[PDB]
Amino acid sequence: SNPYQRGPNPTRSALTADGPFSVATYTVSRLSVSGFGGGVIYYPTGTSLTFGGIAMSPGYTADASSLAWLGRRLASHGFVVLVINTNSRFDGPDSRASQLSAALNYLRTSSPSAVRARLDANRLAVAGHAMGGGGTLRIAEQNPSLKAAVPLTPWHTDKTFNTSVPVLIVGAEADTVAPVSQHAIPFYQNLPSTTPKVYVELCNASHIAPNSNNAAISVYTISWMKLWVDNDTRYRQFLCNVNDPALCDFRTNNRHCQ
Ligand SMILES: [Ca+2]
Repeated sequence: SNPYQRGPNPTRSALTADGPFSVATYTVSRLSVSGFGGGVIYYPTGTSLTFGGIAMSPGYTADASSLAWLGRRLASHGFVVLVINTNSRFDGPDSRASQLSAALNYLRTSSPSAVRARLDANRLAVAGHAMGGGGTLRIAEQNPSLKAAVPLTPWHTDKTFNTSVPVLIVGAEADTVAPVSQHAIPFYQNLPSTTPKVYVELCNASHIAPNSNNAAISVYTISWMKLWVDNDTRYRQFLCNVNDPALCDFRTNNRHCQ
């Protein structure tokens, strides 16, 4: 009955590996686009179906390769994922938000036929690492049509975002670049009490946890994107009544479980 529902009923262990879809990549050259530095699109193959879109920003001095594992992971569970490069390696979080805005518009309007055919441009979300997570929160405030936002070990000088876009923030306990007490947790706490929000804190994790295969980041990011981009209530099970020994903190207003 849910026309956006993709793939078989999920199990926890299936969400810690690549999923039911084959994946192709498309390189968006820097010279071919304005408003962002290009990037890599991960999109499903072996399918005639359409999927939601995710634009994802790396952090300060990083490029799209720093989130390649998660682009491919997400695409393999049924998403079109554009991991950007930034115009400059030194772009701040609000510049990253602007480049996510350009990436979303690029996905909708000028992505190649191969990607457009797999994309439902009505269902878009954002995610990002560190300053890219900051950009994720800013664009969530500016664009109320986004289905979800997943800031990963996010960094921003702005601690206050006004959005109703559902937010799941991943903090890293041992993060020395974007300490959770100064970044992730203030972001979580200052989001509106009426916006569905989750904070998960990875035990023992560093700022670079998001840059390689991470079972917790995989489960929470797939689950949040499924729940909100696809309206796939089958993923509530991983986001609700959570007892996860990989986590050393969890905070929610439990507006996503019913
Ligand atoms: Ca603010």
